[PDB]
Amino acid sequence: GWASETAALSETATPQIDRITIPLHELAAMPKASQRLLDDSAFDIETW
Amino acid sequence: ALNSAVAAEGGYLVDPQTSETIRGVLRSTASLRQIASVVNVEATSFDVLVDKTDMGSGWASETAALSETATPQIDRITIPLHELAAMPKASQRLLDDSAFDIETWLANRIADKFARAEAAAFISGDGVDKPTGFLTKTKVANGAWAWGSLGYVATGAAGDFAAVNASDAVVDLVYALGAEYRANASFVMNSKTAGAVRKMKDADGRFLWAEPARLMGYPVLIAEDMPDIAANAYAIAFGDFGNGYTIAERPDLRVLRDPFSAKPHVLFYASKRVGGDVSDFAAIKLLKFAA
Amino acid sequence: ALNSAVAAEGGYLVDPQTSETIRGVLRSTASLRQIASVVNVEATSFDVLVDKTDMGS
Repeated sequence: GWASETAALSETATPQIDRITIPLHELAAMPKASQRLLDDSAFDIETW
Repeated sequence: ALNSAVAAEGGYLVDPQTSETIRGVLRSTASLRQIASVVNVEATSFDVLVDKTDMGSGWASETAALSETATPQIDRITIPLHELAAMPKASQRLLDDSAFDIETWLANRIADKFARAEAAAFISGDGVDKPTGFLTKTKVANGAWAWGSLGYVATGAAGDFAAVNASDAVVDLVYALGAEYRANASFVMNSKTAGAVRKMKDADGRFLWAEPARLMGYPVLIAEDMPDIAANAYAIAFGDFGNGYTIAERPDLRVLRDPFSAKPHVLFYASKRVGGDVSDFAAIKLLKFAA
Repeated sequence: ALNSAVAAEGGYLVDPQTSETIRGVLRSTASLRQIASVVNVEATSFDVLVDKTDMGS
């Protein structure tokens, strides 16, 4: 603030630091493919 | 564009020209420093060494077996060299926007106050944290004069000078001082004592005493810190302060500006340190008004 | 030597600056001279000779 010609000029204020956390979770998927329908199938399911 | 008197019709184009230097009341400077013994000393104290006595001469015979003669005993006097400090507070917004030189004026106005505050200590100051003036030196009647004391001559009447033979207490004070100290000696009075001296007039109304304002031919230092003519006061002193009084000082003024204590101000802290008391007690006589 | 706020203190010796040149409100300079015909005439008056009509054929 404007100090003015005469004043004590006390301590004003300081930005209060706040911390935001990005917990970094994981994204998972487990397609359960049978073994039969994996080698007797003409389509490559393991790459599909 | 018209007359410079009325404001709107061209009166705003004037700008009063201010002073060159910021003047001030010209206060007393007769400080006894210019007549006493000022010695630069960068220490905690000054220790003078005097010879309170003298030797003995023989006038030896042709066959006399010369004996040992006297030898002057020696006195040491310690000038404590106290300090004098003043701390004026000037705003920082002022110092910036103040076309004069406020710092140089503050140091020049302080050095005027110090040269004036130490003039009181050299005359009537006591011993605590300040030089002892020659008035606090156990004044003893003259004739019964010892070394550790200042002599004085009495006037007669208590309130003022003698009732009948006035102006004899002044002349015998002169000739009670020693022909070698009177060579360069001077009275010390205040403004209202030197006035009461000039008002002294003979039996016909004419002044009996005939810019430096000397008295009986000897100079007069018009102090402002000696006592005036009271019931039992020492209003007039006279002596060779060139040898009687010694001043010890550091010939500078240490100013420490402090922008930190008072934050929007600067708070100049200046302090020179000076001390001094009488070193030759035989060289200062006094005029007590008691009896 | 105190603050420059009250008069009988540092407040007397401040002396504001004064805007080295005196300015004024700005007025338009378009004067019809940059379209009209300006003729330097050192006389009591100027005449012009025109042809209010034309010839015949």
